[PDB]
Amino acid sequence: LRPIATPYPVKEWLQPKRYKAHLMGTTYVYDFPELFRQASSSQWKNFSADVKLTDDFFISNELIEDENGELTEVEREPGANAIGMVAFKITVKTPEYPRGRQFVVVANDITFKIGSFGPQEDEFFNKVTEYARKRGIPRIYLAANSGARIGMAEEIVPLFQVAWNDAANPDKGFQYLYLTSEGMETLKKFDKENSVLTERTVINGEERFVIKTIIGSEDGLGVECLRGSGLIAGATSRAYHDIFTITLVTCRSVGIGAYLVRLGQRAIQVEGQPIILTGAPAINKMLGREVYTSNLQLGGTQIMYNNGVSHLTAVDDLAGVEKIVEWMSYVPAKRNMPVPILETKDTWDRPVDFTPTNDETYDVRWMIEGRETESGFEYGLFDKGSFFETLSGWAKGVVVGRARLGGIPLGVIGVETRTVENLIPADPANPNSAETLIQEPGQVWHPNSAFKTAQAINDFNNGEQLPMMILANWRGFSGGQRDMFNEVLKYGSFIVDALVDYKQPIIIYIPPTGELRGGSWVVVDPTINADQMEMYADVNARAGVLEPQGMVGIKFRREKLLDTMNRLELLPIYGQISLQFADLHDRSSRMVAKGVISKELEWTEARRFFFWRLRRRLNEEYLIKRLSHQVGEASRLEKIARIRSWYPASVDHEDDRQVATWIEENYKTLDDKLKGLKLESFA
Amino acid sequence: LRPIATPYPVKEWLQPKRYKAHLMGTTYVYDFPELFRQASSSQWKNFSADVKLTDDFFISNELIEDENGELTEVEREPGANAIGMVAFKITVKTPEYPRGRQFVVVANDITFKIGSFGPQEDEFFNKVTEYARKRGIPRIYLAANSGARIGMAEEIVPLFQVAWNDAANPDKGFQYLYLTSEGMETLKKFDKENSVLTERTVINGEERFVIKTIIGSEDGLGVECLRGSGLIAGATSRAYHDIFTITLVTCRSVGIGAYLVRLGQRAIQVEGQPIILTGAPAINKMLGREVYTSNLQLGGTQIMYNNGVSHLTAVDDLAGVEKIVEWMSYVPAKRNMPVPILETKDTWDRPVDFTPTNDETYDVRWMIEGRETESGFEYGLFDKGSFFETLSGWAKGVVVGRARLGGIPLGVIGVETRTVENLIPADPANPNSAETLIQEPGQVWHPNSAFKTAQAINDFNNGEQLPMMILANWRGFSGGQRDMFNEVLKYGSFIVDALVDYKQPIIIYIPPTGELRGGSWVVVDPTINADQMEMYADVNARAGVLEPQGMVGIKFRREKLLDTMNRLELLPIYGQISLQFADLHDRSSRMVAKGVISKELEWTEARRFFFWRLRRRLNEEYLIKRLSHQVGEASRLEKIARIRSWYPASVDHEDDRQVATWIEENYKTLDDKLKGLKLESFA
Repeated sequence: LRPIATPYPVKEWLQPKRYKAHLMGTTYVYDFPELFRQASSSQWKNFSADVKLTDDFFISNELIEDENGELTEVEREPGANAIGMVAFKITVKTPEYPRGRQFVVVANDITFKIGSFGPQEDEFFNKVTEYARKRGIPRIYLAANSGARIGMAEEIVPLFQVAWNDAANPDKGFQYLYLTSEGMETLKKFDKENSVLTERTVINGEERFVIKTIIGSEDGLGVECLRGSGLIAGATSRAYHDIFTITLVTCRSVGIGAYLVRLGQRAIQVEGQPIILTGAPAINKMLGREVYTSNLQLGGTQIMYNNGVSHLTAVDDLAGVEKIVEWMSYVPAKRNMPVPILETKDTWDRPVDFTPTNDETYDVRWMIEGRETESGFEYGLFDKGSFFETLSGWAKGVVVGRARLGGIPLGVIGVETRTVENLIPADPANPNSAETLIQEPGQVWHPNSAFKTAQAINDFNNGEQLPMMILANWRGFSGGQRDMFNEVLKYGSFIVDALVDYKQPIIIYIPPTGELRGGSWVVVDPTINADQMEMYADVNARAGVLEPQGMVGIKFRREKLLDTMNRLELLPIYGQISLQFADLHDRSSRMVAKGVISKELEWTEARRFFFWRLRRRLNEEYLIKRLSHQVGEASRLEKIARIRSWYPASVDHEDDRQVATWIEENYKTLDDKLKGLKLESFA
Repeated sequence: LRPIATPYPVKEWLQPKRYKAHLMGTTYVYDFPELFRQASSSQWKNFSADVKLTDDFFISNELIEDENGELTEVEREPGANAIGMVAFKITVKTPEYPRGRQFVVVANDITFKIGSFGPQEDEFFNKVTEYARKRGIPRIYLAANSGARIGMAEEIVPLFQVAWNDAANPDKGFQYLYLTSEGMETLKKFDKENSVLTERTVINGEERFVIKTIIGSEDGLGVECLRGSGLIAGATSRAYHDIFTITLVTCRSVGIGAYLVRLGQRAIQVEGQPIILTGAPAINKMLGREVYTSNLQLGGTQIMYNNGVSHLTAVDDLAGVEKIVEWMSYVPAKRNMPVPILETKDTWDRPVDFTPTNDETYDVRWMIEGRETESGFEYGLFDKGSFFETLSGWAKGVVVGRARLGGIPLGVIGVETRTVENLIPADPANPNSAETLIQEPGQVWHPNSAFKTAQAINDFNNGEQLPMMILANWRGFSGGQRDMFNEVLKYGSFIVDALVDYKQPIIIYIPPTGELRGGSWVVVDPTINADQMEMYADVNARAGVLEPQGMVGIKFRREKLLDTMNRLELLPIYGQISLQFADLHDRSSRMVAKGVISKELEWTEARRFFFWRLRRRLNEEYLIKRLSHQVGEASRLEKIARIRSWYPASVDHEDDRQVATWIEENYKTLDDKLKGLKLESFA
């Protein structure tokens, strides 16, 4: 029956599927929309405590295929899903988009054939990904599956005969399995003839039908489930470069299940829910020993999060939905919309408080989001409380996240100065090899931190279409035997490749007590992508091919030191003079002189400078992408030149705030100028 | 003087630079063209022994910048190069292109300021890469450098004063370095005022000029060399997706030097010549100990070749040039030319001899290029002697290379069945951790072998623009703790991403005794890229979500076994029956039935089938890329449909040889059909 007497209807009773979901440690799939409403609601409470919300601020519409396989909206009792894949079209008004924003949600129904992927679920999953891609809408995937669906032609077990050699004795084996003329018959009546492929062969009595291939009448048993998974693997590969994609592992993901998680890139893993290719039982059978205890060893957060496969971990489903909603607040409503501006209590016009000290360790996060101190709060470069760090459990040499600058969304990459104690666990499978601690020195790229940088750059660019700033501060890549053997060169090159691809404005800024040297300057120079990149150096930063020590150890050897004394025992001191002699070359003053940076800057005035610089550029970019929808394009150069020709003569092309201000005051006026350019965009 | 009396002029004497190159273990840069002629000459000798060659079969033209910085051809004494970068435009008649083919050659002149990269060399290197990109011509780079150029303002050493605290005592230190009114003067006469940035400050006597920033009058000292390197890093990043790019490490490559090697991807390393980021000396200074003996430990072939950073190793320069020339024989003359067909003694029309045996180990290479045996030679699938394996020292679980099928160029990927004994050396830097042997089981993707597969797919597609065949035979990816911790998921996804990008025809073919299971089928299914991929399975191959054992261990548990006995102690035997029951599901007959493969095939007849299938498709593709240069394109579907509508009614669209034959007989006729389609490609 049902729990005798509760205040309201017993949900798990009305729809038993709900209880089955819960028993497996996951939210019932039809219950997730309520999770997004709750999260979307909290989102508002944290933005403007007062604002009174209404249920019509959030709308969830289930999507199902019609007579024609086309997606349409329906409202129905939860649990009517005929397949094991479910989808929702969600329209919600949020702080960044008060008038509303949409996105789709697809999820494995863990209660349908165990969340397995059959041909039907796969084509549905694919049909939804396209629905979203066509609309430029984000695709949120909720993974709670058991991998590809596995079958066997059950209607052949009961009726199938062997072909024993000894005619009546196991041991000697058999020569084939077959069907009598009786078997074939049932397969006739129950119209399942095509279940097998056989050859007629009367022998030692009467006609025997040798089975040459078992096919099965029931679909979803083998290779057809493999066609479907590859279909969505590629679908997901394509979507990632097309719309914002994100996956939340909610109970477990297996097979294409784990692959769908990675292919969509951005991932949030709920503690305790595994992402695996093969489970322990199976692996143990192979290995022959009881080497793996649970699946959490093969793919728990300790692996996938320390991995970088899982961008974030979540204590429970709702927390995972909260991360998604919060991540989405930095992303455009649909492909190619301007990035979602959201100004908050923290206004742009202010100095930056926290400042690093040449000698004294700090947390780069403090420079980004600010720091709380006994004597008040010290704001960092970005808006108070806007820093949303991601991939925080892997390659901690680099910190990456989204943040706001005067309300402007942008990807942020900073350098971790504190050494990292990466503790690499031991693998059971190997009788004996134990823990291993890898010391990762700060301000140095390693194979994993270089990979993370490339990854961050790509994730910022592909669905988020966000601008980016890199507080460049690396001494270079590690040249040790291990790091090279481990391909540090491949991962470094990934960075360059990613900067070439970047479609939004980029700011590279060497911070107050930081530096950029040979190995590291190369992979982040403005010329790698003149179209979008710009570089700025702090007045107190340093930059040169070699650090002073390396440089002195080559162009100020003792011989030259001595002749120096000669012109005016005393090594310790002079050795220092040489050091400082070099250091005088690595100043922003020289960078400015040599034309390698756009401007040298003062940290405490950076927030003011960058806010307007970025605002001005976002405005110019938008204009370029209008002359582009002309009919006879030309170089980015010809477009920016002609757009700047439209500026009033008195406007200083060099004043970011003026330019941004005049542009926002003439959006329509500028739009007219274009219209009457069209009739000149035919010939 | 010179070696007193030799038969002919002493080369190393006429141009001392030559001797300096040789002393450093490398070929003098102006001598490389002769290496390409020698190699190009050998190439002919191995193709058609008789053919009489003439010096005009090969032409080398040095390229230098003119008054306008534009590249032009010149003929001049070797050693006149004013910069440390040199380039050649090479036109050579080869077996695949008897009428001639071109390509450029750029090289660091190891004898010019030690092969350092100054702003001039960098802009020259970049100007040449573009020259090539614009022409769709291959770019061969010869790396023999010392990294970014390092300087110091030497004209400030002699004349610079300190500011001692004790007025006359090292220890107490100084407060700044400065120049007298005398210093400033010399800087005036020798017109090098801008060499420094100072502030006037009379003190305790008379005007002192505090140096706030040393700039230098001589260019090429610091950050400006960093701008240049990043410029070419990006230039090389772009070129790789645009033209065939290849690099030969000839003496050593440092800094952008190592990065240029990777960025261009394809690389051949001469034994003994290091590719490094930082040298040992420097690293030891940091670490404080004498941990690294030579540079070969940081980047010799044992690291870069076992790495996959170096595709091939070469015993000496000429051998490296031979590999380049041989690699280039599979690549088109310029971007978008049809792949270079080269038929040889081994005609297509023949059966394939070598065949694997279900139980008995073999070398997959034998299936590819054939095998030599006591009782004659047994041809494999591809042309005898056409298999050019690459990346052969890294991730040996996969074998990759170029080969010919009846003279047709194509990338080939096979699966190594024999277990691999990957011996991971110990790193010195770490007081104690020794060798480690990683056992890599066959027919299983691992992080490194999956990476190699993706890499191969990308390298085949980007400059080589080659078709490809994958003798798919993997049991799946490794699900162990280590392999997952090591991101096997990221590298697997790289494969999918690479198949999505493929622009030429693809053939996925499960070989005679091979298989494709769940973890592995997913990442290589035809739907990942319906436009170019096709899948075929051998009549003796197997495929299913799980191997029989895993499948029995789920849908044929004892309960069901027993009831089976019941319908007809005896476990060993029945257990087998269950196994075979499953195995009957994994047949090509079912794949064909379920519509997941294009055709099941017989190995010995494969060469005949694939040759024509590929030939037919190359012909159809070329036609699609003509309707494309229409004016109002549509789906690939609409184009192939209309092209097939042009075929004569009696032509069987399913007969590859007929179709290929009719198409080659009507190239011009088909070309007319298009012309008079143009007037219908306006409205």
